[PDB]
Amino acid sequence: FSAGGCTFDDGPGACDYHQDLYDDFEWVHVSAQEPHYLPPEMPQGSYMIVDSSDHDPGEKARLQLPTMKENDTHCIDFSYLLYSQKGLNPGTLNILVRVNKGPLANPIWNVTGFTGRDWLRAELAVSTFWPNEYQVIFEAEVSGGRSGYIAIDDIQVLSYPCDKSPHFLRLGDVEVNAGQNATFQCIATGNKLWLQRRNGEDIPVAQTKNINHRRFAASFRLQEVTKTDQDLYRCVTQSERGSGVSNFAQLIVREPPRPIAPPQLLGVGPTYLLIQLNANSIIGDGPIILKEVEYRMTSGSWTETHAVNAPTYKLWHLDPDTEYEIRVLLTRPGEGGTGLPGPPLITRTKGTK
Amino acid sequence: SAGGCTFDDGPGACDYHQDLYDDFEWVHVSAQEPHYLPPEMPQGSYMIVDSSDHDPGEKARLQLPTMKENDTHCIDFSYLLYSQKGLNPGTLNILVRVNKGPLANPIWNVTGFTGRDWLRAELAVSTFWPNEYQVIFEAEVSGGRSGYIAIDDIQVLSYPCDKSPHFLRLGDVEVNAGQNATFQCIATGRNKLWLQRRNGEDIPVAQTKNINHRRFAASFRLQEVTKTDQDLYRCVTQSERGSGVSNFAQLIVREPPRPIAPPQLLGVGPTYLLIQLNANSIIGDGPIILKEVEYRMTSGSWTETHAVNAPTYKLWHLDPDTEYEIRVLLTRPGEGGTGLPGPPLITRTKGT
Ligand SMILES: *[C@@H]1O[C@H](CO)[C@@H](O[C@@H]2O[C@H](CO)[C@@H](O[C@@H]3O[C@H](CO)[C@@H](O)[C@H](O[C@H]4O[C@H](CO)[C@@H](O)[C@H](O)[C@@H]4O)[C@@H]3O)[C@H](O)[C@H]2NC(C)=O)[C@H](O)[C@H]1NC(C)=O
Ligand SMILES: *[C@@H]1O[C@H](CO)[C@@H](O[C@@H]2O[C@H](CO)[C@@H](O[C@@H]3O[C@H](CO)[C@@H](O)[C@H](O)[C@@H]3O)[C@H](O)[C@H]2NC(C)=O)[C@H](O)[C@H]1NC(C)=O
Ligand SMILES: *[C@@H]1O[C@H](CO[C@@H]2O[C@@H](C)[C@@H](O)[C@@H](O)[C@@H]2O)[C@@H](O[C@@H]2O[C@H](CO)[C@@H](O)[C@H](O)[C@H]2NC(C)=O)[C@H](O)[C@H]1NC(C)=O
Ligand SMILES: *[C@@H]1O[C@H](CO)[C@@H](O[C@@H]2O[C@H](CO)[C@@H](O)[C@H](O)[C@H]2NC(C)=O)[C@H](O)[C@H]1NC(C)=O
Ligand SMILES: *[C@@H]1O[C@H](CO)[C@@H](O)[C@H](O)[C@H]1NC(C)=O
Ligand SMILES: *[C@@H]1O[C@H](CO)[C@@H](O)[C@H](O)[C@H]1NC(C)=O
Ligand code: NA
Ligand code: NA
Repeated sequence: FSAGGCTFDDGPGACDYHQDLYDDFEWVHVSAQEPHYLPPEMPQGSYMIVDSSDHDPGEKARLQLPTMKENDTHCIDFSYLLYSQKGLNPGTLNILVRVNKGPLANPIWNVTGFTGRDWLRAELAVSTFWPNEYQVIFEAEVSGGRSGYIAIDDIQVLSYPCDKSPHFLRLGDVEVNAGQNATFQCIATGNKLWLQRRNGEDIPVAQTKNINHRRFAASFRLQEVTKTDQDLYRCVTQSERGSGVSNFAQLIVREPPRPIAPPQLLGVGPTYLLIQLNANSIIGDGPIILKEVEYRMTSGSWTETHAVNAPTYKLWHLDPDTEYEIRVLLTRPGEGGTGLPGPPLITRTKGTK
Repeated sequence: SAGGCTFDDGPGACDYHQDLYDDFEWVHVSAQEPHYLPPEMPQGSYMIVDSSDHDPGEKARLQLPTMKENDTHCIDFSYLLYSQKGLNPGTLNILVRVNKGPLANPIWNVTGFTGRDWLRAELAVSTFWPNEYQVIFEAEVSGGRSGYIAIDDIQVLSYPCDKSPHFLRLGDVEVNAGQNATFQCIATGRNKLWLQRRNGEDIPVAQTKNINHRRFAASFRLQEVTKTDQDLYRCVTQSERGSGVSNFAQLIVREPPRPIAPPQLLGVGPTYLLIQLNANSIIGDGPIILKEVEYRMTSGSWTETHAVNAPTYKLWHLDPDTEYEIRVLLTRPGEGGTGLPGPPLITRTKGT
């Protein structure tokens, strides 16, 4: 099987597991060939432990697994327990999946409260693959008050069967123009289900379908999206048997284009205007799929709009000594891709003299 | 401006020429020769066609010099069709040839006996520099082989030019194939009105409305346009007082893109497929604004479609020993710009 698991018989370092000294406190290695100081109900062997007695409420210890950069589907099994001699809640065991050494995001699997003196088994299935990479982090958040122990053991990276957790298919990237509604659709083989933003709030389910005996679907709707919503999003589902985690798909938000500069007059007669559009410099996003000129008489009740694919445009059979307003509209792909009218050129034709 | 003619010194002095592939020539009448024509015919110097000397349908063409002007202008001319016995001498056609290209159908014609007096008409052509046009006076002989067609007093005027309507600029139109297209013309003035195809049939009006006290609008619909319809179109309006003619606007028909070849399999496992899209080769028209991969289980209860902007794509957590169909969709701008799905790759995952 792939590397990255650990039994802790030789300690965490032999498994390339590391702890940052700037976290509140360290996970402690429990080992055979060491004096048994723990309560006798606690399991024998070698594993990792956190003791709430030595610490204040909310202090966190984090054990960081080596980076995983695999091509084939795989899963991670681990054992955990939360124990107190008098049944207290020792805290929460959080599991974080950090992608591409970036933001940690919120936990994708957690258990809180007393479980017992026996090991419980859980499975992680993360749809993160080469060339992308991820770290699993085991986070213990302590309740305080000498409330017992949080412990983990027997980490294994497996290629089969990997059937204790649901599996997400590939989540596609989404691109929309600003102000348009966006939707992420997740498909999973195989209780709680949500869409996780890389650095932001978690989005609740809008819709769910059971599309097959083996496969179901869930939809997440983001309304009137804004350039600040541009981030990576991934689906997460959790059960007591384990969690499934999808790939971080990207939301791209595009701004409909409009020109920076107004049109300019290149030439004019009594009945014609020759105009330079100046539409090459814009605010917003390309590609420009349609460039339109609208022109109006300043007294006019109506406006004439033409598609133009040239730097210059010419208008004719105009009235002499008449003042016109000319604007350019720019269009990019998709709904809402037509921008706001550009800044106007206001000029007039020559007179009858 | 120059380009008119009184015909006092003849057609050659005005740079008026006749087409060598014409059936016969216009004849110059001069005051300098004895008036051999019927005395009812007007005196002076002008151009004439005698239907008696010719067979039915023989055509004579007198071609004016090229006009490449800026600013509104118009062409006035005098005409008559005369017979001693009131017979129909034929048809006087006026053709406006743009950019030395195809002549297209007449934009003004009169047929039948008019009388012995000159009648006056005006042309307004919205073709301007850098584009150019020729006016052609065409005489088609009636086949009753009797009477005369005559023209006189050609004048190019910049003002007032108020006997014929003037079209504003007609914009080019671009649509994807199978979509409906519309040309809209705006004209000044108060009649017969149509959209003229340069090398093709003339299209009748779909709708007409009043947008202003001085200007009116007309709309022409072409349904389910096809690459055969890609041509230049111009608006023409005609009255007994004259004609107005717009610029030759272009209809562009685009083909929605689709790939030539199906996707190919680069790699496969029990639960994944790695696919090469092969979408760089297409039959439609660019630009490609959206490239999509769709994949489905052959049981086809559901279909998954992803936007992909890379030569290769990977699908994962598929079921082992199950068959998948994968297609690539390409999209270009505008309504109907989504092409038909590409050729499918049909393959299955391994079994382990
Ligand atoms: C066990 O795991 C679950 C799943 O991760 C976890 O639930 C999540 O908890 C976090 C908090 O740790 C939630 O995130 C917050 O949600 C509230 C609304 O309920 C927001 O007000 C918060 O906003 C903060 O962050 C913003 C970042 O942009 C700031 O702008 C803002 O000002 C706030 O600082 C924050 O988004 C998250 O929504 C839930 N998700 C779910 C699905 O429940 C749970 O907490 C874990 N349990 C333990 C004990 O750790
Ligand atoms: C006077 O001018 C008008 C306008 O140009 C002429 O009408 C046009 O005549 C042509 C034929 O010369 C028509 O084209 C034909 O259309 C039919 C279908 O209608 C098609 O079957 C033929 O193959 C050909 O394409 C054209 O449609 C028609 N346009 C209009 C608006 O009527 C008219 O013929 C001229 N009269 C004379 C005596 O020259
Ligand atoms: C994951 O795959 C990448 C890409 O390699 C391709 O997939 C492999 C399964 C195999 O079929 C290769 O022939 C393919 O080209 C691996 O990246 C390559 O790794 C090899 C060996 O270390 C190296 O020589 C190449 O330079 C790497 N890059 C490329 C573009 O081939 C990667 O190592 C694989 N990782 C795991 C954990 O399997
Ligand atoms: C119509 O206007 C254009 C723009 O001025 C004219 O084009 C120029 O004409 C002059 C001669 O008058 C040349 O020296 C220039 O080389 C032409 N090009 C440009 C870009 O200036 C055109 O001649 C005008 N024609 C009429 C009949 O008015
Ligand atoms: C988004 O969806 C809501 C649903 O009520 C709708 O009112 C709104 O107009 C939608 N906006 C866009 C841009 O589609
Ligand atoms: C085109 O117009 C016809 C009516 O002439 C209509 O039936 C058809 O649906 C239209 N097609 C499109 C694509 O608008
Ligand atoms: Na162990
Ligand atoms: Na004369």
